[PDB]
Amino acid sequence: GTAFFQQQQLPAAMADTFLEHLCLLDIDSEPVAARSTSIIATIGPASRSVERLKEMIKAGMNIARLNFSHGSHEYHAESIANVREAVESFAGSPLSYRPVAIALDTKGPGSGPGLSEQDVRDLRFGVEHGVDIVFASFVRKASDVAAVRAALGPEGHGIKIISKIENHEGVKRFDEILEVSDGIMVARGDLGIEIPAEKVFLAQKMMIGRCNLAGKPVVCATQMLESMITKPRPTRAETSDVANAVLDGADCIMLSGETAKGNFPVEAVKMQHAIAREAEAAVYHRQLFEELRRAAPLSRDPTEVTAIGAVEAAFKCCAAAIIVLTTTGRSAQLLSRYRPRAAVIAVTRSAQAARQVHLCRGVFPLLYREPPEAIWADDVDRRVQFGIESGKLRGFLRVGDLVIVVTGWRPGSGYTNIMRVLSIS
Amino acid sequence: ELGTAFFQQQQLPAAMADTFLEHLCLLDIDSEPVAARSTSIIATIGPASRSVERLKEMIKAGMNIARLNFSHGSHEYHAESIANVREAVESFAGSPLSYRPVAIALDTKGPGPGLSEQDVRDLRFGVEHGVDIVFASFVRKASDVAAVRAALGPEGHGIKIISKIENHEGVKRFDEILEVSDGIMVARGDLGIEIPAEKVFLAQKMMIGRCNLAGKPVVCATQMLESMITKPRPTRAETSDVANAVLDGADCIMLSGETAKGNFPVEAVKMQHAIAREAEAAVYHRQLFEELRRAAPLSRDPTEVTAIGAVEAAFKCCAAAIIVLTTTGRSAQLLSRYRPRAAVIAVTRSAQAARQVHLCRGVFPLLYREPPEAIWADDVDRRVQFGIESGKLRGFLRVGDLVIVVTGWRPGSGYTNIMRVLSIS
Amino acid sequence: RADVAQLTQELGTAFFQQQQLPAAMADTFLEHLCLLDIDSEPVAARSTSIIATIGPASRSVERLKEMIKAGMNIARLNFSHGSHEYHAESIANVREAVESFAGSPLSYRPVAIALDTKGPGSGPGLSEQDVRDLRFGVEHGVDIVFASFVRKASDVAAVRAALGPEGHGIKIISKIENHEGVKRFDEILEVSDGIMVARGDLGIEIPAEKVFLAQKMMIGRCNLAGKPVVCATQMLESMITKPRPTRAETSDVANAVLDGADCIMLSGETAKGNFPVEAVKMQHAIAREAEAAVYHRQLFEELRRAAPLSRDPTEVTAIGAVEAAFKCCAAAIIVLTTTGRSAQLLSRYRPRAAVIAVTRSAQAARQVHLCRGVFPLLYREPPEAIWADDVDRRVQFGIESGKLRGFLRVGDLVIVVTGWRPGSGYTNIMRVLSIS
Amino acid sequence: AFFQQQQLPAAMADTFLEHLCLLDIDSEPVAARSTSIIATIGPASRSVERLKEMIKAGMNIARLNFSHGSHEYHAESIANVREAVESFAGSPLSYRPVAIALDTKGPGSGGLSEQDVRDLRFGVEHGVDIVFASFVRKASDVAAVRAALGPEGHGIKIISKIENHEGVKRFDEILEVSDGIMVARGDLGIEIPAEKVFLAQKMMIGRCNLAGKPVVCATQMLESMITKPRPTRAETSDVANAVLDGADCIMLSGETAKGNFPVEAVKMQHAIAREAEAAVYHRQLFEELRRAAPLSRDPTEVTAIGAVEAAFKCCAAAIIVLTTTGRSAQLLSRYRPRAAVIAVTRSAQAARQVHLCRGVFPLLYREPPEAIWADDVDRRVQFGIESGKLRGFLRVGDLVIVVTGWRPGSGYTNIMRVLSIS
Ligand SMILES: O=P(O)(O)OC[C@H]1O[C@](O)(COP(=O)(O)O)[C@@H](O)[C@@H]1O
Ligand SMILES: O=P(O)(O)OC[C@H]1O[C@](O)(COP(=O)(O)O)[C@@H](O)[C@@H]1O
Ligand SMILES: O=P(O)(O)OC[C@H]1O[C@](O)(COP(=O)(O)O)[C@@H](O)[C@@H]1O
Ligand SMILES: O=P(O)(O)OC[C@H]1O[C@](O)(COP(=O)(O)O)[C@@H](O)[C@@H]1O
Ligand SMILES: O=S1(=O)Oc2cc(O)ccc2-c2cc(O)c(O)cc21
Ligand SMILES: O=S1(=O)Oc2cc(O)ccc2-c2cc(O)c(O)cc21
Ligand SMILES: O=S1(=O)Oc2cc(O)ccc2-c2cc(O)c(O)cc21
Ligand SMILES: O=S1(=O)Oc2cc(O)ccc2-c2cc(O)c(O)cc21
Ligand SMILES: O=C([O-])C(=O)[O-]
Ligand SMILES: O=C([O-])C(=O)[O-]
Ligand SMILES: O=C([O-])C(=O)[O-]
Ligand SMILES: O=C([O-])C(=O)[O-]
Ligand SMILES: [K+]
Ligand SMILES: [K+]
Ligand SMILES: [K+]
Ligand SMILES: [K+]
Ligand SMILES: [Mg+2]
Ligand SMILES: [Mg+2]
Ligand SMILES: [Mg+2]
Ligand SMILES: [Mg+2]
Repeated sequence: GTAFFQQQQLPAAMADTFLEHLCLLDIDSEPVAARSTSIIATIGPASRSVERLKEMIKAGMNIARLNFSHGSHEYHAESIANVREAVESFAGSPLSYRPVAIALDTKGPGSGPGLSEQDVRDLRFGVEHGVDIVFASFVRKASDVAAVRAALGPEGHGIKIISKIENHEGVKRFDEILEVSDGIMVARGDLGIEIPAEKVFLAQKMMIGRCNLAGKPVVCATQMLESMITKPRPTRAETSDVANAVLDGADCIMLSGETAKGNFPVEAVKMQHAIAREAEAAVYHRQLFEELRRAAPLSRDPTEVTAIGAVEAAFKCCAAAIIVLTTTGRSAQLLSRYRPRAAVIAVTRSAQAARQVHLCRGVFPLLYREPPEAIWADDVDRRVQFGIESGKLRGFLRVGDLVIVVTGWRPGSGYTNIMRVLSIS
Repeated sequence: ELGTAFFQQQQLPAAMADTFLEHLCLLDIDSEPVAARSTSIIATIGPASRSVERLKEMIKAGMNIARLNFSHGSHEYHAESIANVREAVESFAGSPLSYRPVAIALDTKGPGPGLSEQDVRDLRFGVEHGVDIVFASFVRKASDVAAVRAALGPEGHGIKIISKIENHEGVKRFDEILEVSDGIMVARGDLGIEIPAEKVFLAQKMMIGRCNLAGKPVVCATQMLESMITKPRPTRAETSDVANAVLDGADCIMLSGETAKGNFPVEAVKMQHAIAREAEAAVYHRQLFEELRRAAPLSRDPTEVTAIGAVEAAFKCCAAAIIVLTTTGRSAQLLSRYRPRAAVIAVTRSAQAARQVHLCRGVFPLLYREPPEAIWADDVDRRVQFGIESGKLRGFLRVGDLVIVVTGWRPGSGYTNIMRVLSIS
Repeated sequence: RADVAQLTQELGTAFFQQQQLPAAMADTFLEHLCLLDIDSEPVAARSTSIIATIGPASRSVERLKEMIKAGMNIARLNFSHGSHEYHAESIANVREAVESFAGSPLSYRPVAIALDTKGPGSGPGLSEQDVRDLRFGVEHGVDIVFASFVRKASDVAAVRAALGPEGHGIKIISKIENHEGVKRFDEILEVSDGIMVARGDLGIEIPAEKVFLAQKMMIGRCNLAGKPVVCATQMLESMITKPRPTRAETSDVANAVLDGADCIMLSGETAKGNFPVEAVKMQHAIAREAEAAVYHRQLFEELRRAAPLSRDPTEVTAIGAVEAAFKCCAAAIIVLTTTGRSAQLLSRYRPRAAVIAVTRSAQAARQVHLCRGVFPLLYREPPEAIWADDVDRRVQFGIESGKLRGFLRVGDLVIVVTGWRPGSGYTNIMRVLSIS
Repeated sequence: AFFQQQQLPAAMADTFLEHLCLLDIDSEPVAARSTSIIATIGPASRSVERLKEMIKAGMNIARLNFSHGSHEYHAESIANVREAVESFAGSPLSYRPVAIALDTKGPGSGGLSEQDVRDLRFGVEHGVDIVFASFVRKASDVAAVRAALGPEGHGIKIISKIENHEGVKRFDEILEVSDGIMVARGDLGIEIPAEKVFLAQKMMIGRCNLAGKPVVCATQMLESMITKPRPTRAETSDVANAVLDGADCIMLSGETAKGNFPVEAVKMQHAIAREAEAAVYHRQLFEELRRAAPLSRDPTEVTAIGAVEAAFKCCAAAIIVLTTTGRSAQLLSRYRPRAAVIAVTRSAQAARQVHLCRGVFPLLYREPPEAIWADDVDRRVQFGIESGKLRGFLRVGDLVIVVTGWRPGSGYTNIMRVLSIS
């Protein structure tokens, strides 16, 4: 229909140049796709209530950040319990349940040269309380990441390490840091004090570009909607900053004081949701996909080969979604790195992987709770149907839509190798 | 994993160039072709190429399609040519390494305002003798194709009609002719008399471009190696002409007097084979694939969606082949339209489809004759392994190679919707 | 490397490490982003003009002299507040501060004066107060009018009529502030000299989360049309009370420049804030960094592909001059202009080289601040008897001012743009000159 | 009507594939034929009357093959070429210069042979414009040819013929010291597998286009025309594809030296080249040549790119350039403008030699001098305009780009002007 091609900035998407793409952006072209950039909300006195946490989950919070610069271990254990209680209050409806990750943001090294003694204790607390992600403060070199990994011990091997780049040395040694990290946070607060404030946008754009090239998550952080700590509506510069972080290629956007201590935590999450959805439709996928493909090296990994084939197929048919089965999140991450317009619906039995895949743009995790079927092919089919039923309930899919289904040839992680074109019935 | 030697062969340095100009600058006479020759060779049968022993040498030299020119000879003469071609082809059924299907094409005498009485009788002879293709002479409009289609009686609807464009009217009404034809022949002999000789290259390049855009076979014909009718080696202009027809995008190249009446028919076939193999490696796939992708409309047909995903996947891993199961040849034709560097190995139970897919560049037909398995998934797996084992025997594949496999979700033509990445064991 | 190897040997590796030149040479936009370097210092003069709103914090002659030194190019008078007497005094103070630097013609910096109208309010068109304010503007010789709440082409015709026959030279910049203005943008731009993306009212008239789409669309269309576009409101808002801006504010300024804005604006930050000079300095610092980060390779290619073929010799000369400047990394393009039009046509192709515009018109010298990368030089000498000698003297004045200000050094290449006869509309010559 | 001619619908296409789809046999060429024709002189093309017909048919360069004939034979060929060329000098606005090229016998089983030293000396003494040096395998072979030409042969252009595997492999070092290259497909097709010659041709043409140096495609282009009045379909395709590849010149050997249809062979190359030049996809070609040409601080190079960009912006009918050595015209030619490059020169030798550069139309200036240098420059520009109008290149209302310098003498081109005709 003609109505379909007028929505989600599709006239601007078909433009032959980036300049013509800008000229065709339309304020009346409504977003249809689900919001793909994850929202990280910092927990604090304004967002610790179990009832308030339920509202923030409904507003779109995907990752709850625990800032270990404030409060004791007892305070953070209560924050974790409250987040889990609010998240699990929706588990009674499996088709709409939204996993929420818990990230531990370290206090940092301070005047020390590396991992502080308080950080070693906090990291151990994180492993004992089952946190999903660590946002490691003031990462300056690859050995800082190795120290965090060692402090997590053998029980914390599955925790994702997102290195925070906060100073000149971190920016200069970025490549070596990214190589050993799971992802990066552009920590603009400290970065804007360590380097001239007028240069922060260059460091942000460079780091986002390099993370997009590497296929690793990147988070944009600090003062994105700062005035909403006290005001019900943000400034024109703040809405612009959120939109531009998404357009730059950020996988996640963050709220700090806006959700930790402000008077509008739910509204700040709703505002980031609304802006991100508009900005995602305005992405010039024609150039972005071409450049990501051209820059990505040749691969003999079947998961990577299936992912690029699936993303190409999704663009060819305007697929509503790519449904992928994943144990660790890796198959969903490899689809996400090619920035499809189609939502990546990731079905997993791992509660931890379901929480962690929020780090990857456009990955919508679905936690499958049913025990395995005796026939493996039936178990695979039941999970694909669960993805379809959840997608229909949530508005991602309708009867008549085309979907790309990504699975593997045997049970266990690492064997994705099949892409299938399915019509929704 | 692959080695530096791998990346020096098949013009791979020129393939990785960022511009067409740099691609030309990187072409290397020492970079040897490795892929099997993908442009089919059509040889005209006549006194110099009619004997069974001569036809066996032409099949070994690379002849894929035998052309019967109905402008000369009786029905009895042509029936004997067909019998000799079939005897020569079937003499290799005892060795899978040497057996190759060979299509039989009937080239009509021509028109009068429309279909001549002789053409009606010759087309009826074609249906009765089971020819695979008709090269329809002097097609000037869509109704000329409809007349040929109607003359293929109740038994010949599966015969491919390749319209020969031989005059100004055929060039001017090209779009309406291509729409109703299975493919086109650029009949340069008559075209060069009907329009100024210096304009034939424009008509050739335009028709090849439009056929490539439509995904329909196009044949370049007449005087390609003309001097080889009396000389053992061709001129510099003749080798250039063959290479440029392949670079232009021709699916097939043809020999007329060179094989029908000349003194060196086998050498003419060998020369076209040698040039086509060099020219195919020199194709600038980076721009070709991007432009075919951009110009092809969005599609909701699962065969078309699977085909572009499979070709994208094959480029990502430098796949040795794309193995496709096809009953009519259509799934192989849709892969061929995206011009993959990987060979398209088409496994079919239809002897007719196996001969006809020689019209599509890079399609290597394998005729499967095993009785059908009771469990359909087992019959599919047996055909995929048949394509892998044939590929290993013929030199296309080795253990450790990656192949893309294209199949559908249920039996019957029209359901192709699956692409898998397999590692050869 | 082959395309820059000889010039790298000649100009040095240090030259090619500055002004984001490694990012400029990238083959893709993604690689361009990956190569942006916080250690790559800007060298070129700041090309995006700064509009500062005049008020109690920036009205004194001494304060205005510091703002001119900090980088203010256009002084905005907001007619929503203050009487005609108040605004006349602001104009006098701006002119006194500007003319305090006239003693040195080789370094004099012109400053434009813009009148921002109160608006229609609940009315359907031009209000009676706006008619009186526009007449005040003509009588006091303002250079630009920022017309509030422009909704259609007839609104700009009403502003033009209210300026009368004596205000024909004043530039009309239409402020787009509501849904109707965005929807009828093409008809408004066609009859306006330029556009202001008035984000304050726009963010109340349409959903706040859609303002960035309207901003990017309007900037893109103005860049395609070759007409000035201003980004306005809350760019450095927190600087009204704080000495340093937020991370979102610096990002907003940088992104407005990267989007393609010709001008950026300060409202409360300069009119009533505690750090007006620091706010101007911050916009100057961010704009210089962002201008160097522009991906000229794609921008120039797209401006050429989208611009229609032209038989206008000024337009043909402009693209040839910008192409020549990129080929040699020219320090500047020196252009002679009567109305500013030849400089505007060079500016539309977004050269990295500064466009040094030599003019005898004091008004054109102030108005060309609306065009990105145009550095006006007011030539005060009387005409030579031989016209060709007069042209040569003006080109030499541009070279001498360029050397004095640091734009040009001995050994640099400059592109010189002139015409074949006196009078506006005859630019048709491009020359490559080596600075001695 | 303007936008339907010279393959302009195909020129405006957004992709190369769409460009091919839009090529039209009814879209007539309008621009003058840009690719020069080299005709080999022999028994079929030696008489003054035959040479006059070949000049009218489009021959730009006369090739003397020193593999056959004595010095006396070649001196007579040169005299006949000059007599035929000068028979048209009475009309200066339409006079067409014709270059004379000496093609050496080669080294045989040997570097520079003793016969080649004598033949090269003969060339200098008889004022030849170009040397086609046979079997060039390395840079020292070019240096030997240059030394054999002596101090009097400094101005002669050396076009190195690449005829074997070593020449192809050491191409970069050969091109660096040569004025241009000839893809000598005859010997190349015997030295390397015949099926690989097209790769060597396309690579050498691409590298010469990148370097901004002339490249000639040679041998068997219209071979069947030695005995037949019309060429084969492969031969017309070969000529068209050499032009599309980027060849500056195309050549005729036996077709003009000994064949029965020498004039018809020249006419056929002219007709094909004109059609192929209009089919060039300038949108991609200019972008790639512009991107790949290095950044430069040479004012002639800077002015040249600015002038070609300006010509494309206004669909300029021509770029008129004043040149002493041909260099300013060569630097414009390297960007492959659609606009004809009309080169006004006083040097008769430079006028003959610029036929090596595609799209350069030499005009030999023989009008009385002006006392004021600026008036003399203006008069040469008006001469280019008047010759252009007479020859059909220009009409009243057209826009032209004019390229001049700031002072007399070679090396000072730095000005580009947009001029409206009449
Ligand atoms: O993304 P990951 O971690 O590699 O998981 C993908 C795996 O999921 C599957 O699709 C389903 O596997 P399970 O049945 O073990 O859940 C496998 O075939 C595939 O290897
Ligand atoms: O190319 P075609 O003619 O559409 O045939 C493709 C068909 O081949 C298959 O892969 C195998 O089907 P069959 O078992 O009937 O041969 C189907 O799943 C698919 O629809
Ligand atoms: O940019 P504008 O307004 O067209 O002015 C450009 C004009 O300036 C000149 O360079 C100099 O003209 P004047 O001598 O009148 O100042 C003209 O040749 C040219 O037409
Ligand atoms: O192309 P070349 O050999 O550099 O010649 C270009 C020269 O021709 C001119 O345009 C005219 O010079 P002359 O008057 O000496 O002929 C010079 O200004 C310029 O330097
Ligand atoms: O769509 S883009 O051409 O323009 C942008 C605009 C932005 O405002 C920000 C980012 C991009 C972008 C980022 C990429 O990595 C890329 O490969 C292409 C782009
Ligand atoms: O590889 S190409 O850019 O250059 C060619 C060169 C030829 O010599 C011939 C054809 C092509 C070509 C054809 C296409 O349809 C296309 O989409 C791209 C190309
Ligand atoms: O340099 S760009 O490709 O990427 C941008 C990135 C932005 O962040 C913003 C704008 C652009 C841009 C704007 C254009 O009009 C254009 O023609 C090209 C560009
Ligand atoms: O696609 S092109 O127009 O771009 C070029 C660009 C170069 O910079 C060089 C050559 C070409 C070219 C050459 C051909 O033979 C051809 O068939 C097509 C081309
Ligand atoms: O720690 C942080 O998030 C910062 O400095 O922005
Ligand atoms: O019939 C043919 O093949 C021709 O005319 O070229
Ligand atoms: O008036 C203004 O400038 C606004 O609303 O932004
Ligand atoms: O000498 C030549 O011209 C050849 O060998 O092609
Ligand atoms: K912290
Ligand atoms: K026939
Ligand atoms: K106002
Ligand atoms: K010779
Ligand atoms: Mg910090
Ligand atoms: Mg025929
Ligand atoms: Mg307003
Ligand atoms: Mg030879």
